[PDB]
Amino acid sequence: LPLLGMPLMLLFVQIIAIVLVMPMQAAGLVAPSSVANPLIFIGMLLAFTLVLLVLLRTGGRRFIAAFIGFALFMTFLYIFGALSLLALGPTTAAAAGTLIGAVAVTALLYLYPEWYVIDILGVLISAGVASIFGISLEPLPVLVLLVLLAVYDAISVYRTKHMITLAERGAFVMGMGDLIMPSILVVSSHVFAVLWTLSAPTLGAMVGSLVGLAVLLYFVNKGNPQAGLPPLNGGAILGFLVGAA
Amino acid sequence: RDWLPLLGMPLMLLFVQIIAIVLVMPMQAAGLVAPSSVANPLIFIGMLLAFTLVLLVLLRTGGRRFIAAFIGFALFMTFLYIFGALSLLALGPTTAAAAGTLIGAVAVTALLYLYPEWYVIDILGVLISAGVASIFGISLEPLPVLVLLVLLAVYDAISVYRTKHMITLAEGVGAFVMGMGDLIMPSILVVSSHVFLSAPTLGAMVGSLVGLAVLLYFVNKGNPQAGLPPLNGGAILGFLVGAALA
Amino acid sequence: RDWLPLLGMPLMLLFVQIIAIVLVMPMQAAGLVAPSSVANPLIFIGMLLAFTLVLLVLLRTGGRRFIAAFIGFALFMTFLYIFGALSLLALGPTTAAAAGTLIGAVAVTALLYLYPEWYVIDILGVLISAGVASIFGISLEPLPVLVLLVLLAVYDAISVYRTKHMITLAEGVGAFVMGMGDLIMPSILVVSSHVFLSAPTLGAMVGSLVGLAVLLYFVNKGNPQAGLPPLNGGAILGFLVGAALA
Amino acid sequence: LPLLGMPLMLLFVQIIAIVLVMPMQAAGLVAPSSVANPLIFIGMLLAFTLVLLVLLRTGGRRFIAAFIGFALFMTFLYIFGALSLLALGPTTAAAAGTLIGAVAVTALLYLYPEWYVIDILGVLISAGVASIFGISLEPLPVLVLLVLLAVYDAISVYRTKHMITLAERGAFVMGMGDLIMPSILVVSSHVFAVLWTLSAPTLGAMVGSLVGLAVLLYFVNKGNPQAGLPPLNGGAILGFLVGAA
Repeated sequence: LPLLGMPLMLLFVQIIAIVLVMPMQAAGLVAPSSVANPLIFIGMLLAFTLVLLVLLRTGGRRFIAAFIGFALFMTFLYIFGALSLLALGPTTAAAAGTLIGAVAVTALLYLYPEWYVIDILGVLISAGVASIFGISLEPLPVLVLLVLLAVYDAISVYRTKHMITLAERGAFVMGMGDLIMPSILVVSSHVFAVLWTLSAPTLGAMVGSLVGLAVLLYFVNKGNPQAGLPPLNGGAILGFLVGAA
Repeated sequence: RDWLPLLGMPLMLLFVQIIAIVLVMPMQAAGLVAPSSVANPLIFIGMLLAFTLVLLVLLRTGGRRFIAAFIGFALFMTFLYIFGALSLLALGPTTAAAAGTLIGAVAVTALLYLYPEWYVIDILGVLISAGVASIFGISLEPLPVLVLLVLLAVYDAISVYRTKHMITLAEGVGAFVMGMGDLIMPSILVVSSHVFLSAPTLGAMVGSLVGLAVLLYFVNKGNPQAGLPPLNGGAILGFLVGAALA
Repeated sequence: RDWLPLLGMPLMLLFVQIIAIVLVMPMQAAGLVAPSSVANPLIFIGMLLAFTLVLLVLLRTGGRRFIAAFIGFALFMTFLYIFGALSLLALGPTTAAAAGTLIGAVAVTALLYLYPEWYVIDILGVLISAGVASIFGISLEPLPVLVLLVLLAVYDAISVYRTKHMITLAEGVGAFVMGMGDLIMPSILVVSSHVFLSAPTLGAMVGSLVGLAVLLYFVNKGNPQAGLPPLNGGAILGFLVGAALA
Repeated sequence: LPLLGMPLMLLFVQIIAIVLVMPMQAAGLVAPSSVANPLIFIGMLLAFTLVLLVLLRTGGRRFIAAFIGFALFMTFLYIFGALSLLALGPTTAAAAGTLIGAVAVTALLYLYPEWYVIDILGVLISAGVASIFGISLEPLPVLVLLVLLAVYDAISVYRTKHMITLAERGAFVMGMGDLIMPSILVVSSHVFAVLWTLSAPTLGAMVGSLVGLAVLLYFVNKGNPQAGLPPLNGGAILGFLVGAA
């Protein structure tokens, strides 16, 4: 049954990312087109992580536990807050309305969950990040970013596999990350000029990603071999280009 | 009866609040502070996280008395601001006032480092705590402070419930900083209310004492509880009671 | 005779210099650089120290392939600048040129990470090295570069003499980075001279080759020596010889 | 014989600090009077050190060895360079003249010395730092700074002594530091209005410091007890106030 579950997880993240697209540009503002944007993005990720880890190596018993709780709280503030209070909206008790909401959620997220809860929250966050970057510019810096990241993945995969043929948390993090990646082409192609059953080529990307994840879960059950991202990234790319022509 | 024992902490509460008010006065005679935005609590919290990160990287990189040095200096400075504020409202801009506070803070900090009388420690803890309380209380207004309080309280209860459950799991299924610090927390709401003999914000002070009562009650019972929600929740209770008055 | 063996390194020298010139050209068609101040070598050195500190804190915080990732990315980017500069002078501002270089750099970096042919490694090392050489050589003028060179050489000889003496004491009384890097150093002086078929700065190139000759001579002898002072001192020798010409 | 040696070391550092005072304000510029200046100074030292150590804990085999070699080279650049080339002066081959000089010295300093050499170089550096801060403002922020630092020292000394009564490089660094401290009152009181045998009260401070060091070396040979700085700092202070009245 979860065999549909994780594709469900994708579909939902994409959907909520689109639903968030409208209220998100009521401010938004992260990063023109510019293909240098993916590079700035990558470097931002590497330095962010490098810092976060040096925070672990300098922490992180109650520190980075809390630190993460806080970052989580902020991003959840933006999710509930900016995206729902402006969608009401806007101001006053609604803003307050969402604070209570986000404090509730992070409190809920912290302590111990129950199966569906973590998945749900992850879906929310994921849709958030997806929406943000997808909005933060167009389907071509995004195309290059995707193919870059994916190619990195496949290479590190083959490499660390070939590095074998001799002789917990980060999983959920990385999971969310792949959940996020194609959604960026879906939002960022919704920010593009057709509009059948609400934006035809973004649909194309979306289905292409759903089949991508299908193929991935298949090879995943075939045994070991799966170059992580290049299925969903590149396949969502194929679906997008298929839905644009 | 059970008076003299363990009343010293509600004593310390009242005292810190009082000295926080009395410090509300002189601290504006040279500004300080740091916009009644609800983002202010967030900036507060994050900056606090930076404060701890600094303190920890400082400790792990110690520093046998380098750590003692770094904190001794931090102390010296915060006492400079305390005393400074005192004389600068007192004798005002005069050289003998300022020099008075420098000599004062040198005296006090030196005393604390020279193995004092350690009833003294509680007293100084009260001074410092009242100081911080005054600063942030003078800084921006209730509703942000209210948010800050409720937030922090929630964090606390999460933390306690977590490590306690981690006790109930692991079978088969420096403290003064935290002390005087939580002594500070609701008092900051006590200040940021008289800043917006006293008002109807006595209410917050008594409610905070009653929170502390519930706290030292449960603490003097077997099988402990969370901390903040009695003190904050009770100070908030009293404060909101001090609204239904006027 | 002893031709084909260990000529590949002077080969690599000449090649890197050549490709550094050929890169001198296109890199100004979009600027880059970074004032013929003698403080520039100092800024260079300090920034280099920051570069290493970053690389090390990155390694010790590794990062099994995170480190591989971080450097893979750095590589990818520097290759983007290389290729970029190429097509952007070639086909110019066109989309097919830029996309050409992105695809190019993806191809190259992917190749290098996929366990290539590792004669390939030397070739790419030559590309990169020529790149850096070109950048700083295009950046500011000789006398600062001269200072930089002599400085670095002095540091080197101190370091070698130190650890060698530490060998002679302790009884009873990734290398490619450093390699191609020192391959780079005098070449930067070769660029920053044609930037101020070639000039009388051929002289610096040959003198650098003769330095390398002395180097691979002593290295192929028992009981090693310092490194930089032959390459830099010899490139400088040839360069100053290329002044007594014109 | 070194019984005079280390006082000699002091006298020399003070002298060269004064000799450097003139060419030093040909630019200079570190830190108005302002008694907040000592505090800024202290905090600067604590954060500087904290960083330097985190540089060790993140280094420091060839790194901080070199890093120090560099910092040393720069400060020696300023010493030879700014103080001698302007004292010639100024510009052209003189500036070059001192570069060769400083590269020589740090090169000389690195590798292995010979007794007198390290002392000499230390004296130079010390005079440099002394001159700089002494110039960088007046004898009253300096007075407070001195008495503060000294009182800290005596307290940490008593404390870590009382922490006993139960049951290499940094030495030279700290040595230089105490060599430095009173010289700051001598320079910074030379930047003050009398002028007998060239500034009478700064002489007063200088001798008061020489007797301070005398008393210190005496108690040092008495056995263990010496509250480090409060002899030379506070005693140079007494000498200054004696020479000013």
